[PDB]
Amino acid sequence: DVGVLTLDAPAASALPHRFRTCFFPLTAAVPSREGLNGLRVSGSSQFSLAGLALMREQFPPRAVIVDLRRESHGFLGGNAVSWRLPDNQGNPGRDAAFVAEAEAALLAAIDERPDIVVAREARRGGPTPLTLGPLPAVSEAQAAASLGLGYLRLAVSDHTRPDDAVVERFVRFSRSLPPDVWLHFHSRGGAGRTTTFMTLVDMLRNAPSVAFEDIIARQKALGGSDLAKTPGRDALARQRLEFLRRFYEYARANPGGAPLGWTAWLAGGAK
Amino acid sequence: DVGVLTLDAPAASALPHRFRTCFFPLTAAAVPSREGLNGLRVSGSSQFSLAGLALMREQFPPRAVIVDLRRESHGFLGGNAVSWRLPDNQGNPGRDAAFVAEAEAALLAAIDERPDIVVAREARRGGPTPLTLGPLPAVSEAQAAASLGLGYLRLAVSDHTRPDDAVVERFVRFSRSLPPDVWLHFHSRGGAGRTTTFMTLVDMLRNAPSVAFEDIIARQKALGGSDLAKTPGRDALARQRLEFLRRFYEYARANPGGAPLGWTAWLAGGA
Amino acid sequence: DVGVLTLDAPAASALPHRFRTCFFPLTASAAVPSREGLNGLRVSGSSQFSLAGLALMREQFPPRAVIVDLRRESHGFLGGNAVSWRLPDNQGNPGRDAAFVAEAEAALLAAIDERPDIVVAREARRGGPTPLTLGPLPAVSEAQAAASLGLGYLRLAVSDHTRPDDAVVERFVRFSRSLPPDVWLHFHSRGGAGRTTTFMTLVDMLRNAPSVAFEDIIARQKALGGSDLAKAPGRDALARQRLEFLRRFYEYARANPGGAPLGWTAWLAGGAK
Amino acid sequence: DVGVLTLDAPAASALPHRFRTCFFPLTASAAVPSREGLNGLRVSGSSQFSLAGLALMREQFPPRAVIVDLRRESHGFLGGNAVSWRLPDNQGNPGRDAAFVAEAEAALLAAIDERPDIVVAREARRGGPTPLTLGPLPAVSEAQAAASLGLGYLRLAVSDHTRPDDAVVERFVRFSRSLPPDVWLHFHSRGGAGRTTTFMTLVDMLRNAPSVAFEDIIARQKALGGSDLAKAPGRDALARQRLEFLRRFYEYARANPGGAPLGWTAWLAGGA
Ligand SMILES: O=P(O)(O)O[C@H]1[C@H](OP(=O)(O)O)[C@@H](OP(=O)(O)O)[C@H](OP(=O)(O)O)[C@@H](OP(=O)(O)O)[C@H]1OP(=O)(O)O
Ligand SMILES: O=P(O)(O)O[C@H]1[C@H](OP(=O)(O)O)[C@@H](OP(=O)(O)O)[C@H](OP(=O)(O)O)[C@@H](OP(=O)(O)O)[C@H]1OP(=O)(O)O
Ligand SMILES: O=P(O)(O)O[C@H]1[C@H](OP(=O)(O)O)[C@@H](OP(=O)(O)O)[C@H](OP(=O)(O)O)[C@@H](OP(=O)(O)O)[C@H]1OP(=O)(O)O
Ligand SMILES: O=P(O)(O)O[C@H]1[C@H](OP(=O)(O)O)[C@@H](OP(=O)(O)O)[C@H](OP(=O)(O)O)[C@@H](OP(=O)(O)O)[C@H]1OP(=O)(O)O
Repeated sequence: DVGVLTLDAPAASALPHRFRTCFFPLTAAVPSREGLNGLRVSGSSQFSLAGLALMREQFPPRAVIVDLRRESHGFLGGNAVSWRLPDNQGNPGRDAAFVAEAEAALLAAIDERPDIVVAREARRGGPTPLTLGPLPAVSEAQAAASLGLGYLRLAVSDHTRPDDAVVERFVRFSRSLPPDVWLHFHSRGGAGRTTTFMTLVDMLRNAPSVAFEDIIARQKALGGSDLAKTPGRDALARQRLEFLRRFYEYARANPGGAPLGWTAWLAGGAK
Repeated sequence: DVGVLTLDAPAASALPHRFRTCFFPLTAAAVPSREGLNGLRVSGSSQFSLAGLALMREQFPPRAVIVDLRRESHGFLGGNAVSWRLPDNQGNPGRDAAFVAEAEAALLAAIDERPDIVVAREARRGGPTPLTLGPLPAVSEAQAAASLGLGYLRLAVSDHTRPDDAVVERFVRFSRSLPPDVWLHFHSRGGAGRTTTFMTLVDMLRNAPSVAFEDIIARQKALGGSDLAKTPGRDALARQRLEFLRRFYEYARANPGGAPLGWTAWLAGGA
Repeated sequence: DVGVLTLDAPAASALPHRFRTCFFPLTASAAVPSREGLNGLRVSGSSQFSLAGLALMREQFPPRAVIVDLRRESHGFLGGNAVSWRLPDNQGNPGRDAAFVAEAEAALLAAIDERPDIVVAREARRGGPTPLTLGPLPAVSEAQAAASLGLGYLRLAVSDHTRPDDAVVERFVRFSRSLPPDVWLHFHSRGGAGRTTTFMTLVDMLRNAPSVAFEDIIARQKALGGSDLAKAPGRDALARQRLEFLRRFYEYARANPGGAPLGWTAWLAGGAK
Repeated sequence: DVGVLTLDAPAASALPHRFRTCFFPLTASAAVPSREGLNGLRVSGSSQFSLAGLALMREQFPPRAVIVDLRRESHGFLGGNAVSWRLPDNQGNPGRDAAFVAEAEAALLAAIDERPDIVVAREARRGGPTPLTLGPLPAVSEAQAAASLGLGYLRLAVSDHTRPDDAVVERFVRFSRSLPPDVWLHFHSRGGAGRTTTFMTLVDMLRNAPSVAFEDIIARQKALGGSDLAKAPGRDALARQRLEFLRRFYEYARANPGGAPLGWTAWLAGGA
C-alpha cells in the first residue's frame, strides 16, 4: 500500500498558500520582534513549479529549499502531487535517504504516461479527480536544482514533531551554513511542520534573549500556525509542544547549536 | 563487496585540479573556433574538498548547480572527499542516481562520527600509507552543496565510460528546463573524461548547428579538459564514448538545445 | 542657502519605515483590490535607511538588486546615520537633475567627512527636537554605500511632494526596458510614501495597465504599505498634479505595454495617441 | 578643449581584452610566482567593455559584484559602443576627482544622446583610421549601464599611465575595509593594463603583503593576464613613480593588514 496519488497544488497555482518571510509584518497583542528580521528564513505550503519560479524572483542568493515531507511526493508537469496514506503517514519512520529512493520509483512509474488519475480534495479543486499525462515526472530535488536553488530533504511525518535524528541533522546543518545562506522551509500546508522548523531556526538564534512564548507567538503572527494549540492529533500536538519547550532549553544552553548538539545534550541529561 | 574507502581529496586541498570555466583561456595543435563558447554558463573540475567547494563558490554566479557525475559511492568525511573504489572504480555498476544516493547514504552513515576510519591513499594522493581519521562528520555532496546554497544534480556515469542513454535523456530534459541564468558546474573524480564529456554535451546543445564537431572537442581540451578524441579495455570504452559524442553532435545539430525531439525519441528514427 | 543638515534615520535603526515588497500581504482600507500581476513585479520600496538598515535589507534582496534613490535633495551617510540637507518644504536642488545633485551633495558630504562637532537637526519623529552632535565619522554617498554591498544604484531627482519630471519619467521608462528579467528594483525616498509609491505604481502600470484597472493599481500599492496617491492648498495642488500625471501615464502604459513601442516623451509628442 | 570623441570598444565586441579573474591560470615568463592567497581575493579585471561585453561578463559574475571604474577620462556608451573623450596622452579631466568627472561626462553624454551624425574617431587597433558616424542612439553613463544589470558601481578617477593619487588610495582602502566578505570587485580601465593591474595588485597586497613577497605579487598579477608593473622619458618617469608607490603601499599593507589599524594618509604622516 503506497497510498492514493493526490494533488498538492495545481500547475496553475502561483504563490503558495501561507507564504511568509521573517521580514513580513506581524498580525496580532504583539510579541517581541527582537532578532526576527535577521533570521534569513521563510516558509510556505507546497508549491507548483510555477510557484517555485515565482518565489525565486524574491529569493536572495544562496537560498535553500528545505523539504520537510516524509511522504513521497514530486511533480507531474507543473502539478505538485503526492502519495497519501491514511492521515498522510507515508513512509512512516523512514529517513530522507529511504524516502528519496522510494518516491523516485513512484515518480518514474508515472513519467510521461497518459491517463494518470490524481485524486483531489474539495479544497484543491475536488472532489472530482484530475486525469493528466503524458507529462514529465520529476522530484522536487531536481525541480530546485533546475532553478539553481539548494535542496535539503528532512523526513518529518505529517502532524508530528521531527524525530531526534532529524533534529540532530538539522542543527548540524544549521551550524555549517555560511552567513549568507537563506532557508525556505515548506511542508504540504505550510502550517505545523513548516512553522516548527521556522521556530527551531528562531530559537537557535534568539532563545537566550527572547521568551519561549514570544517566539511561538511571533511565528504564528508571521503567518504560521499556532504551535501552542494542543485525541490522536491532540496528543501529537502535545508531544510537539513538549519537544519545542525542550528544544528551547537546549538552544538557551547551546546558542546556535553549540557547544553541544541536540543528541549529545539529551544524552547528558539536559544539563 | 562495496570497495575500498579511498581518498579523493584531502581536507586541506583548495581549488580542485582541472578547474576551468568557459571563460578560461584556450591552451593550444591549432586553436579551435571560439564561437559560442564564452556564453555556455558552464564550468568543470575534479573532485573537491569542502574547502575547495567553498573557494569555488566565491566565483560562482547566482543560481549555480553542482552536477555530480559519479556513479561510484562517495561523500565527505570532515573536509576530506572520500569514495568507495571497486576495481576500475566501477562502483554501483549499472545503477542510476536514485539507487546510488541511497546506497552511499548508508555507507556514509557507517563512518559518521567514528574513530580509526582507515582511508586508503593512492601514491598520487599522498599514499601508499593510508589515513586514519575520526570522529568526523560524514555527509553527502548533496548536503554539502545545500549547506552553501548551491544546486545539486546527481547523474550516475561509470568511470572511463560514456553516459547511459537514460542519463543522456535525463540531462537533455534537465538542460531544457533551465532558466537562462542557471550555471552548471560539472565534476567527476578527476575532472577529465566524464566532466569533459558533459561540458561537451552542453557545448553541442548550444553550438552544434554552427561549430564543427572537431572544434568543440578540441576547445574543451584546450580549456583544461581531457582529449575525448584520444581513443585494450579502456581503449574500447574511449571509442564507444567518442562514437556516442559523434551521434549526439548529429542529434544536437538537428535538434538545437534538445528540441523538438529528445535523445531517445531521436534515436528511434535511425536506419 | 544649502539647507539645514537634518537626520533621516539614526545609525541604530534597522528595517526602514514603510518597507514592503510586491510579495507582502495587502491590508484593505473598501474591497481588497485585484492582485493580478502584483507578485511578479520584482519591486520593493521603503523609507530612507541607515547603513545597518541597508545591510539588513540585503539579507533578503535577490541577486542583481538595484537601489533606486528618488531624492532630489542632497543626502548621504555620516557614519551609519542617514542625513540630508533640508530646505523649506524639503525642496533642495530645485529643478536639478541627478547629475547636478550628485556633484553638489558630494561636496557637502566632503565638508563633514571625519570632522567633529557636526550638528545634525532632529525632527520630533526622528528623536528630536534636541539636535544630535556627531563626528568624527566617515561621510559617504548612498551610491558608494550601495556599491560597498554589491548593490546597483540609480539616482532620479524627484522633488518632495511632487510628481517626477517628464525627463525623469523618460529616463526611468528607458531604464525599465533595459533591465534583464532578473533585476530587482528597490525604490526609496525620505519617507517611502509619495515618491516611492509613485514609482512602484509606475512599475505596476508598465506591466499591468492593459489588464488591471487604474483604481486597483492605486489601491493595492496603498494596501501593500505605500501611501494613497488618490487622497494646505499648495500641497493639494501638487497632489492633484501628481494624480493627473498617474492617470496620463496609465493611458500611456495601456497603449505601450512595458514602455514600448513608444517612450513617454514620444507618446506625449504624438498627442497621446 | 574636451578632447576627441573616440571609440573604446565597438558594440559588437564581446568579452573585453585582458579579461581575467584571480582564478585564472598563471602563464610563466622565470619561475612561476607564489600562488599563496591569490585565488581567494574575490577580484577580476579587464579592459573597457561594450554593453554586450558587460552582459556577457555578468553571466559569470558572482552575487554582489562591483564594477570599479578607474578612468579619470570622461567616457560612457553610445548605444552599445563604449566611447570616451581623449585629450593628448589621454589626460582628460586632469587632477579632477570622481565627483567632478561624473558630472562633466554626464553633460558630454547628454550632448550626444539621441542625435544623428555623431563622429567617433577610431585608432588603428580599433578598426581605424576611418571614423564611425553614429546616431541617433541612447547615450548612458557606465554607472547606469551597471545599474541596469543589478551590478554595483564605484568610480575612482585615475589618470592614464599614472599611479592613483593619495586621495584615491585613501578612499579605496576605506572602501575595501567596508566590504562584506561576499563582495566581488571587477576593476577596469581603458586597456585593462596599468591602472587595472595596479588596483588588482593593491587588493592582492591588502590581503597577502604580510605573507607574500613584493616580487611575487607583481609577477603573478602579470602572469594572470595583467601588465608588468616592474617593466619615452615621460612615460618612464610615471611608471617609475608608480612602482615606487607600489613599494610604499606594500610596506603599508605589511604593517597594516587589510588597511588597519592605520589608513593610507595617516600611515604616511609617520614618515621621516
Ligand atoms: O495542506 P493543508 O490542506 O493546508 O492542510 C494542513 C496541513 O496538513 P496536511 O498535510 O494533511 O494537508 C498542515 O500540515 P503540514 O503539511 O504543514 O505539516 C496541518 O498542520 P498540523 O499537522 O500541525 O495540524 C494543518 O492543520 P492545522 O490547520 O490545524 O494547522 C492542515 O490544515 P487543515 O487542518 O485546515 O486541514
Ligand atoms: O582522478 P585522477 O587521479 O585524476 O584520474 C583520472 C580520472 O580517473 P579516475 O576516476 O580513475 O581517477 C579520469 O576520470 P573522471 O573521473 O574525470 O571521469 C580519467 O579520465 P578517463 O575516463 O577519460 O580515462 C583520467 O584518465 P585520462 O588521463 O585518460 O583522461 C584519469 O587520469 P590518470 O590516467 O592519470 O589516472
Ligand atoms: O519622512 P516622513 O517623516 O515619513 O514623512 C513623509 C514624507 O515626507 P518628507 O520627505 O518631508 O519627510 C513623504 O515623502 P517621500 O519622501 O516619501 O516622497 C510624504 O509623502 P508626500 O510627499 O506624497 O506628501 C509623507 O506624506 P503622506 O503620508 O501624506 O504621503 C510624509 O508623511 P507625513 O505627512 O506623515 O509627515
Ligand atoms: O587600450 P589599449 O589600446 O590596450 O592601451 C593600453 C592602455 O593605455 P590607453 O588608455 O592609452 O589605451 C593601458 O592603460 P590603462 O587604460 O589600462 O590604465 C596602458 O598601460 P599604462 O598606463 O601602464 O601605460 C597600456 O600600456 P602597456 O601595455 O605598455 O602597459 C596600453 O597598451 P599598449 O602599450 O599595448 O598600447
